[PDB]
Formats: sequence, structure tokens, C-alpha cells
Amino acid sequence: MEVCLPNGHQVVDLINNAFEGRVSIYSAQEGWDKTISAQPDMMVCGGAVVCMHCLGVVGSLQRKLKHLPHHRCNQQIRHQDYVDVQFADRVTAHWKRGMLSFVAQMHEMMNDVSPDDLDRVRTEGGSLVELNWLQVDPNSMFRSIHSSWTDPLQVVDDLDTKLDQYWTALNLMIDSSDLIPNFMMRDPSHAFNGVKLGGDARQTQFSRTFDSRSSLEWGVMVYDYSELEHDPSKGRAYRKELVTPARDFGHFGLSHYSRATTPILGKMPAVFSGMLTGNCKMYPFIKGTAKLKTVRKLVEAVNHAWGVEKIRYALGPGGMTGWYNRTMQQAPIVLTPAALTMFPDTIKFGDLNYPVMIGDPMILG
Amino acid sequence: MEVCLPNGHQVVDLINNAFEGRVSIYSAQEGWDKTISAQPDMMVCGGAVVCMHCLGVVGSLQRKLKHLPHHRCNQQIRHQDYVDVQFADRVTAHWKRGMLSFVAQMHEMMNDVSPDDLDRVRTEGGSLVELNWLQVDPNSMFRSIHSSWTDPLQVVDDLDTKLDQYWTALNLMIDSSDLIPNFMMRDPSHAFNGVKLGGDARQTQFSRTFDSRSSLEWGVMVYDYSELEHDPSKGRAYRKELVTPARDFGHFGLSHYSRATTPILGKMPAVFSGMLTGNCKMYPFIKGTAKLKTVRKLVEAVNHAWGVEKIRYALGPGGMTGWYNRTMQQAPIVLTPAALTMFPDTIKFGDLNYPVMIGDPMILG
Ligand SMILES: [Zn+2]
Ligand SMILES: [Zn+2]
Repeated sequence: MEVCLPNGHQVVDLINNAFEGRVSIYSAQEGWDKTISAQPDMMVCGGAVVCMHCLGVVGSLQRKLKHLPHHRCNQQIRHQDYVDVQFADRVTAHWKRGMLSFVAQMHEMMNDVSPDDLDRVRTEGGSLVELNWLQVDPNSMFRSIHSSWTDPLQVVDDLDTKLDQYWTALNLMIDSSDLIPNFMMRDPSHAFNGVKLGGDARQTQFSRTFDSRSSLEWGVMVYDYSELEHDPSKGRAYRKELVTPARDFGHFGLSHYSRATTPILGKMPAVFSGMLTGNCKMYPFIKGTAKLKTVRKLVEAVNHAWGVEKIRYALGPGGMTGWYNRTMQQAPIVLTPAALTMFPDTIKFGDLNYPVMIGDPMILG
Repeated sequence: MEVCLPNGHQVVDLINNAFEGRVSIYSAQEGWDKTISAQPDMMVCGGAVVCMHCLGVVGSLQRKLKHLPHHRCNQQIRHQDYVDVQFADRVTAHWKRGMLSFVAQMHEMMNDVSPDDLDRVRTEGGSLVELNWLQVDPNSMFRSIHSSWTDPLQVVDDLDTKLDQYWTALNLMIDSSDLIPNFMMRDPSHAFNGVKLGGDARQTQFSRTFDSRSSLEWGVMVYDYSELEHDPSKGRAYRKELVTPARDFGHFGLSHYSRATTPILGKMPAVFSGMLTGNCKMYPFIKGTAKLKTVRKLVEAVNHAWGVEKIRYALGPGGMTGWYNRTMQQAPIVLTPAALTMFPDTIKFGDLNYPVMIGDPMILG
């Protein structure tokens, strides 16, 4: 059968899904389970199922395909023409799992704090929990020289539900005791340009995305609150008044503002939507325009493999090149989760008072 | 508990849901079942659940609230301040049920056509099915002087699935036999500005929306193809070559283009997404800017019931007035289903060759 190209809205859905690590990929070898890496034969783009060898729509999501339908496939789309999407998706999937293990580790330590110690830190201030950074997602592509993005994805059922449950529990504990985490940012753009970098972290090269061009293996980055801990003029009352998150972000249970983390994994801050939005969803702090670039080579391949009339029929005015240029302009809206535009605007403490280092995530009073 | 206003993205979600007739409404009298109309006590706005007496967020979708939670309620938001949203939602809900009954009736009649009658019409041309317009959703607010938008909503489970199934089935039948429906439009904008109205249809006044100032009880509007039907020089071959839908919309099974209907109910064309989008979803042809107006009174009420700083905290700089004005400019993107901007642009027959009348929906060859 002859097939048609997907429409622009379907490609936008593909891109947005890749940056949540939720693209549904089918490979002959693994079926629809992408736990084990394999070259994609089909990808779900919005409501369509698309053949990755011609970029033709071969079915719908509602039809539940279990094989690649026979069709007249031009076979012009090469793996290299869409691997940037596969890469962004798989790396985001690994990154979300790593971030979950980290948030869960912090939650567990906080949950194990004895009442006496909590009571003491609330009163006199002081360290409450510290996580050896070498214990954060150790065997991942972000921390081990022996791992790669093509490694298997850790099997985690209900990933987003878990991320929501743990982040919510962790922040409510922080909020109720006016505690201080060193792994949060009021505006993650400051991680890329703004914060002072200390020690080994001064060498950090931020790509501000998930692509194959540069190194995603790096240390765990957090704030160095060493000076705050020992400043005799900035004790517990000072910390409660200005430093605890609620002062800048609003009380967690009564705020729509997003809370971002420092670059814990992949040199990429995570952004969590606020509790009042109804869920604490987690997204990588990547610009919409950077996400759109993942299909730049695919647009070139489509332009070379498909006739101009067929491209217009599916993508509209100006074809796929036109769709791409229009989307680049609309990216701040159509390729950007609301959470990424909901950081606090009235700051009292902020992100520029202490440097960021490669080191242990911690919570103090 | 103290409550805060919903954020702007949540209000946009509320509006988009109202124009799909899918707002979840809670009332003390009926619980979360809006089959029977009651004054709303809460409405789901995105992931938040909002008290309609103060417009404060009292919970989340995930918490599965069973009743209005105890909270510090200003009690200053009045029913009149948000009834425009309730009205758009309930009327759209009645309208979708009516459109479903109409599409099912046409599908049913098409399936009852004898093989011989179909063969004859395909070969010689002629009327195939004609639905007495007085039989289209006769007891609804769109057809009876004794009905009102506040009447009960017909109980229809899996409404969208049925709309998809019946529209898909009907169009495959029309496409496979190169048939001609008189209830389709290539660009529904022409219903309001473009088509010639014939006979009593000249009395029609289109509000282009669903609001209380509108008079939505009206006749069923379709094209008057009588001249085409009775002109021997515009016979079967002529109709197959130019008039059957595929010539303008592309073959149904191989097209992303939306197909709209004439104003069958409520003087409001329906827009169905194309099969290649993956589903045939149905939406009323209403502009995003018109949808946004449903909260104009609510914004004014919030501006007087809530302090400026609390409004800024939830809605962002500019407050709710700023949000409203910005959303008005973003409406083509954020309050407009993709289907409403996917009509064909290369037309051979089009919408302006025959007048629109109040009369019987029909399919002929
Ligand atoms: Zn193919
Ligand atoms: Zn209230």
C-alpha cells in the first residue's frame, strides 16, 4: 500500500514525548518494549504509528499494531536521520530513572531521621542528612565510564507516579521543618550561566540538552553551603527567614511554582511542577528550540525522499521546512512544558549566594 | 485550610474542556455526575479541583475528592460569574450527543441500502438515503421550544469512541462508492460568511458560539443539492469527477484533512479530524477568542474578590487581566484544536456552488 507522511502536530508530539523519555518504539527484535536497545522500525507520533524507514504512517495508535505492516516503503530514511530523537528519548528515560533513585534516596534518609535529631536541627540548625554523591545512580551512563546510553533501561513501573510521590513527600518534610536543601534552584538557567562554580565543577561544559555531541558522564552538582553552615551571622533564624525554599518558592502545599534541582545527573537540572498544579511532574530543563533540533536531519531526509506535493499534503504550507520554521517560533509554547515557565519571580534569597560544586546532596537546618 | 487561585494553564484547560463538553463538575445534589443539572460547587481545571464559591484550589484530580473540602472560602464568586463556562460546557455536551445521533442515523440508513440500490445509484446516479430533518435530535434544546440547556444530558457512554466509529464507518462508505453527502463543508467558516442561504434559511443569524445570548433552537441546515440532483448535465460521471468528497479532501483513508459538517445543530458546524491523525474527534467550529470570552465575567469577579498580590502569586505578573489579554493573543494556538486548522487548501469543488437551506441531510450518487 502507498503511505503518507505524518502531520506537523504528530511530529511535535513525538518530540515532546522524547523529552519525557516516553516515545513508544517498536523494533523487530524487541517488539514495543524498549528496555533493551534496538534500531527503531516504528515510532508512535501522536495518534499515528510511523515506519522509520520511510517516515510513512502505517497505522493508528488505536489499532494496536504488533508488526510493521507491509507497505511500499521508499527505504530512504536512514538510522542516522532520526537517531537524534531516539537518543534524546533514551537518555531522558535513563535520566528520569536516575533522578527517581536520587529523590528516593533523599526521602529515605529523611524518613529515617530520629525525632530527637529533627527536633534539634529545627532548634539549633545543623546538618540533617548527607548523601555520598558517589552513591547517586552509580552504574548509569551519567556516572560510569563503563556505561552507555544504549545500555538497558532499568525496569521501573509507574515511574511518574513514583517521582510525584517521592518529590511531594520529600518537599513536605522540608517545608514543615523549614529545612534547607543544597540541591534546588529558583531558576535553573543560573546553572548554565550565573552561578559561581567551585573546584572541579569549574570545568563543566553544559550542552543544555541531551545529544551525542558532548559528554553526559559527569559529577553530581549541588550547592556548596559550607560557608553558610559556619557563618556566625547566618544562624538558624536567618536560615528560616530567607533560605528555606518556602521563602522564595512559596509554601510547597500552597504553591503553583516549579522547584528545579541543581545539575544532579547529565549536567541537566530537573524541573518539578508545583503541588498546586495537581501533580509534581519532572522535566529536563531544555529549551524548546533545542528539542526541535532533534529532527533537523529528519526534515532534510524527508525533503530528499518525498515529493513536494506529498510533503505539502501532510505538513501544510511550506512543507516540512515551513513546519520546522513555524515550530521554531512557536517552541516557547508548543515544545515547552508549562512547568518550565513557572519559576518564582519574587526572589529574596535566590541562586547566586553560594557556589555550585561537584559534591554531596544534603539537607540541613 | 487556606486556598489559592488556580494558575492560567488550568483555566485554559477548563475552557478547552468546556468546548468538548467534558468539564468534570461536582454538586452537592448530584455528586460528580452532571447528567442532571445542578449549580456547580466544584470544577476540575487541569489537575486542580476548584471551589466555585471562591475560585480557590481545594484539591487535585489525583486525590479523588468525594465532596467539597472544608476551607477558608471568601464566598464572593457568584453563579453568574462563571455560568458562561457551565453553559458552554453543557450545551457542547448536548450538541455532541445530538451530532452522534445524527451520524448514527445516516450510518444506519446507509447500512440498510440494498446491494441492488447501491449498484444502481453508483451506475446511474440518484438519491441513496434521505433523512427527514424533523427526525434529527427532535427533543433537544436545539429543536424543541420546550427544551432547555438545563435539561438532562442523554446518557451516552464512550461518546467519543462512538463518534469516531460512526463517522469513520460513514465516510468509508461514502469514499468507497464516490458518493455525495449534502452535509459536509470544506471550510466551515463559509457557513458564517460565504454560502448563499436559501429560502427560510435566510432567517438564520449565526452567533458563531454557544452562549446564553444565543438562540440555539433552529432548523437543520444542509446544502440544497436539488439543482445538482435534477440537472442531467451534472449527472453521475460529473459528480464522481468533481463533487464526491475525496476530490477536495483527499481519500478519507489516506488524508489528514478535517471534514466539517454544515450547521446540523445549534447553527454550529462540527469539525471531524482526519483519519490519518489517528482518530476522528469532533469539535464545534468556534474560535479560540470566542471561547476565552466565557471567563470574562469571572476575571472581573476575581479582580474584586481577591487581593492583587494573591492574584499575581497564582496567575503570574500582570495578574488574571494580564493572563486574559495574553491568552487572547495566544488563542489560535492554545484554545484551538489542531483539527480546526487542518482543512484542505487546494479546492476543486468547494463550498460555494449551491445554497444552504434548512432541509433533509442526504447522500446521493
Ligand atoms: Zn516504510
Ligand atoms: Zn470556596
